Amino acid sequence: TRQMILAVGQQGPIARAETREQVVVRLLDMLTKAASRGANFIVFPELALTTFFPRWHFTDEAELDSFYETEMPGPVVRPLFEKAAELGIGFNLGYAELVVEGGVKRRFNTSILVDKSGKIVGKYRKIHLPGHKEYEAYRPFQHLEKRYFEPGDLGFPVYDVDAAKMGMFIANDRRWPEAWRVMGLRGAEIICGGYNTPTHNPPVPQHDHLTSFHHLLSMQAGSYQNGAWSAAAGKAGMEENCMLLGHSCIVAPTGEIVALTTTLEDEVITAAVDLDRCRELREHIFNFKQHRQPQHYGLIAEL
Amino acid sequence: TRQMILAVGQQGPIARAETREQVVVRLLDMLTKAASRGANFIVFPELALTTFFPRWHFTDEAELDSFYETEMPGPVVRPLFEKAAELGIGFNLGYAELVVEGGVKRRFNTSILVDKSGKIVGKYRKIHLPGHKEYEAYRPFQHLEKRYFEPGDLGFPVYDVDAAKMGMFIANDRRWPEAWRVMGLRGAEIICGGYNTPTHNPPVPQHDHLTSFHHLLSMQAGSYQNGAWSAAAGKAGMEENCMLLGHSCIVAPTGEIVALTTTLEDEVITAAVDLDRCRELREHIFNFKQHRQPQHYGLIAEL
Amino acid sequence: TRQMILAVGQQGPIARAETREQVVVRLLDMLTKAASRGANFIVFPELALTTFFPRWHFTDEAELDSFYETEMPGPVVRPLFEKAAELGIGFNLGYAELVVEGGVKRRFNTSILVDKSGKIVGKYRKIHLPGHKEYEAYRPFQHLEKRYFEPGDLGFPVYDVDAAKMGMFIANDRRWPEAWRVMGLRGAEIICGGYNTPTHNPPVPQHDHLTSFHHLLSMQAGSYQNGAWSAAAGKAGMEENCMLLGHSCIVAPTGEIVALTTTLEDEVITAAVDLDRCRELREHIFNFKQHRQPQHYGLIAEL
Amino acid sequence: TRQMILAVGQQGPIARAETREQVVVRLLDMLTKAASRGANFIVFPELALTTFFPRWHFTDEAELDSFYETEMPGPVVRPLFEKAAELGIGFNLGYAELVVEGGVKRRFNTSILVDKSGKIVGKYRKIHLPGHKEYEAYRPFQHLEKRYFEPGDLGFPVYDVDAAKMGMFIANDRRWPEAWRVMGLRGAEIICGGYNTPTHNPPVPQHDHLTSFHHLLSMQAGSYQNGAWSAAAGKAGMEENCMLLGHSCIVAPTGEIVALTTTLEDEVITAAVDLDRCRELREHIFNFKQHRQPQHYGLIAEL
Ligand SMILES: CSCC[C@@H](NC(N)=O)C(=O)O
Ligand SMILES: CSCC[C@@H](NC(N)=O)C(=O)O
Ligand SMILES: CSCC[C@@H](NC(N)=O)C(=O)O
Ligand SMILES: CSCC[C@@H](NC(N)=O)C(=O)O
Repeated sequence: TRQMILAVGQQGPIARAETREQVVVRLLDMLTKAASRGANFIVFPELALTTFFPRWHFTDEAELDSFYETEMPGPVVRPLFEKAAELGIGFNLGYAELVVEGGVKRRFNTSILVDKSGKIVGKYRKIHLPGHKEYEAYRPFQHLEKRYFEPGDLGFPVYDVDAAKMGMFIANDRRWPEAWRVMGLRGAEIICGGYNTPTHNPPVPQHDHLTSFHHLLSMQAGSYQNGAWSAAAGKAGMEENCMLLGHSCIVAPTGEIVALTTTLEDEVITAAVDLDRCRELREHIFNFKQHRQPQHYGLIAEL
Repeated sequence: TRQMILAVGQQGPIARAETREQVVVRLLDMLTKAASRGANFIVFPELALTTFFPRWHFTDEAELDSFYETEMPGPVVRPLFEKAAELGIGFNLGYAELVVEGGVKRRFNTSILVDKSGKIVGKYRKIHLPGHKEYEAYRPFQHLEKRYFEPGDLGFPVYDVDAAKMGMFIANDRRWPEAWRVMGLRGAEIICGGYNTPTHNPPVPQHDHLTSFHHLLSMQAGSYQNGAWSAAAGKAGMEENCMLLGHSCIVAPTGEIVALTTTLEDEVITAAVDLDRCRELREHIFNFKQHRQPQHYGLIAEL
Repeated sequence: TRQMILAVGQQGPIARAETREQVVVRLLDMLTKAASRGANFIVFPELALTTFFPRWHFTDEAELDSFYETEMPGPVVRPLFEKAAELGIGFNLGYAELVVEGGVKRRFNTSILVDKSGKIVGKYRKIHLPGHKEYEAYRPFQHLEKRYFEPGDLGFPVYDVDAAKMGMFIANDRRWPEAWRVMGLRGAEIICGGYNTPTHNPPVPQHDHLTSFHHLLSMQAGSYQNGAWSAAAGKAGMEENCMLLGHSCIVAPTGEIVALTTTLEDEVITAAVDLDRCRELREHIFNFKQHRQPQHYGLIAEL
Repeated sequence: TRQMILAVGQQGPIARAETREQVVVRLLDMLTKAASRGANFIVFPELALTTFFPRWHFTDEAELDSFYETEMPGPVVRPLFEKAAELGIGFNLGYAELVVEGGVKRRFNTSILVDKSGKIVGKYRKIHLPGHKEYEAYRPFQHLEKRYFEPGDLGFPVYDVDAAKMGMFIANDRRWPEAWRVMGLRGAEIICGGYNTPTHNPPVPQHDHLTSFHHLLSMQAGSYQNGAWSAAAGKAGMEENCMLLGHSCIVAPTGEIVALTTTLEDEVITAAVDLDRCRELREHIFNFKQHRQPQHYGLIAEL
């Protein structure tokens, strides 16, 4: 009947000193709890293996490199893949990727989709890098993603994951209608990803109290307008003196929030997903082929 | 100047036999009340001069033509333009446009922007036509816009209206991120329009209770993601046996609803608008030039 | 750790001709699915064994009586209690109760709490009966609850159900702050019930589009202000030509909706419940003993 | 008359050294702007004449006393009353009240209603005092209202203000259903007040991101369940190193937010108010006399 149970594994803070081994234990616990509640897939946060290091300015490259993965999975993360296969629960894992190509140390904010067999089905590299590239003194904490990562080079792909068409977004990406639309046009039935969203907005502090609103607004609108189920897993709580947004969620193709976290700690939420529900939108009010007039959208793709 | 007061003139039902003269009296009343409350611009509904005729299956061309405007403004509508100039309040008026080219009739669902001097400074023709194409017997009311109108041929332009950059959308258009984005890329500071949205949708009645939700979600998301003020003027109430959605609104560039109607009759709402507020989004989180990666949005413009 | 998994079993329509045996099959299916997802308790709708008969005017007492239960459980409903005990999942069941006392045929809109052992722990009889008492011609459908039931005679009790303090409300009750507050003062940790809420409001049709809003507003506010988890199970869909509201939900003590249904059919939703979370409100902003000034609330209890 | 235009005058921060003369200039500006937009009544914040001093632990009584009013109005505040009478616009003003009885000082967190003739027609003293009673070292700022004020002794009265029945609440009061209900039972058509709500709460920081949610939820629910129009005027912005909540609002008797502020500075919002709108709730779903069962609400009034 094209049904499944989707889960989101929200993470509480990860300390700068907290080891990957310790984080994996936490991820394994949520994956196991999710499976016990019938979930067939669980979405984890953006950069879920470390503290959100872009908040600091690094002068030592070796120290910066320590936060990146040079292989996926390595011996430390391996246990998560083995448990996923064992319990038949796939997952979306976010991490910092370091790959040397043509003499260049390429750094990406990455996420991978692993199926219920523990196999990596697809990868995505964050295209919309927020923040800044140089240290900015007026900020109480930095957001140097433009400095520590380069824009993704895989576009916005949609993969077949256990008979479900899934697309990935990473944090800031969720706020751009273009990311959602490209994946919607590729037939995505589920669009998921994670995020590290501070509740304080240094550039525009007058928007601080709207942090939850803007995050949920983006998820609801993206789902509705593309007739896609969506899920966002945040890493929340007070991490290294910076409060991060919670409200991890699962959203229906109608834009209705069907599951929402209420704590700022490791938390699992689940929701029954019917892939055919996408038709209520994609065959009617949002029947792309019948209603879209692309000859008028050219400006969106102009360089 | 960067400050102004925006108004929305929601309309109650317009009967099939209600004359344009009677409708103009109603529009004049709202425009006058809005100006008395400081407004310098008022947004009126889609097809604001007649009942929403696309709900019927027409068999007589003369009858169909009777609901269109062959000139703008004609002697009957002219008074609205004269009062707008007198009180210094521009407006957005929706109407059915009938044009004859070399003996060939062209039909559009149209809206025009009139400045505080009563001069027409811009036009837009509905690009996203919703509904079905043929008569469907099971429906309590039809929605045959695809038969009675041709998709707009003016694209999604943005016009200068009394020191404000304004873009127009018409009803269904508000649900498409592409419409909003094109105008956002053209620098729109205010994106406005009207709508006739039945609270019942024959093919997907399971979404009926979400009518307000979907309407407001579309306005809030469009405003936020484009850092634009927006306004939607609905024609609400029980019109010719079909209940139409109210909840006309004015929205800030943050996606915050700053004004909302609560009746289903002619109703004026206003809100103070600071055109520089758009910068809170467009120079920061949604600084297009600095964050967008159009090279990866090509699919959106593919025919 | 005072934790559990709460479920809501929303019902789709129940036809006037649909038998209790058929309804029980549907209830058993949801209870089983809920248990498979880890739930320890499931909330069912108000009058969950029959169609919402108050919508019709009855002239035959025998016909009216057919919709009431004279024993709970009887041989037909028995299977549900046996399965609850088997799988270790308690439930809240709503039904029409007919009891003869002192020569009077007493009729109540009732709900019972059954623990994970299949034992009836407590009963509640609807105190706030909405609608009217006499046939009213202007209505497209009636709501004769005042005619078919008498106000409950058990007050608003709170019972110990498997180590959780649970209070019950029935439909309309959820809109009255008094119902919530009495149970809050009695220490309720979970307040639950069901409802049959038409999306059309005959007395005030201008509120039709606010049906979901008012229902969710009532649940969120009640939970927040009493620091109680809550759950509302609706019977939704087109039942005997009357559309009933869906949006069954589970709400945290903060008023946050943690689970929401998206269909208008039989649907199970679940949420992890931590009873100690109530303390975040009841020991702080809503620390009753420290902040309430009952000497000023007398008017609320005046007859 | 049953029609009027209600306004809310949100205040930006008031510095510790900012004089009442300077504050009155700011209040006069908003009152004048509101009247120019047709308003006949404007709601100002709680303790609208000074910085929110309860955030400090005082050690000098003279210093504490300096933040209170010993007369209302004194020569410095009188101009506001004179302008209100001149322009025909009443107001709700919050202030700290110091009364001396037989040499004994009485302190209240107070608000008064002034009609369009500039006459004081009603007073209310905050009954629900939030916060803590002793100095708590870990807090970045205190909230010692329980020490600086005595619970109000006037109950929750409802006054006639220019043909409108108005009731007052002060800040925290808006979160208690009892406050709203008493005024609802007294026939209030408009329930209004102001607030100083930090977006950070030291003892329960996990609710910080819900500050707007909880504030609006309280206003919407109170209005709906009592069929009353309501208005909340906040003093927002970064005041003495503490960020205060904005989102000042005007709400319809249906719980619908009809106007909302979007800045954290002095800001005026207005909305058309029809006093007969209250009937949509109070003569139907919330027809108190016909539906309430006070005999079962006794616990709410128990001391
Ligand atoms: C600096 S923009 C706001 C924060 C951003 N966070 C991430 N990780 O992308 C986000 O869009 O969620
Ligand atoms: C038939 S689709 C839903 C109704 C549509 N109305 C108009 N007028 O475009 C709208 O998008 O608002
Ligand atoms: C007639 S009042 C609106 C409908 C009412 N329904 C029930 N069952 O109580 C409710 O309050 O949900
Ligand atoms: C300390 S409780 C939260 C803050 C409180 N503020 C005031 N001024 O009452 C309020 O209820 O808005």
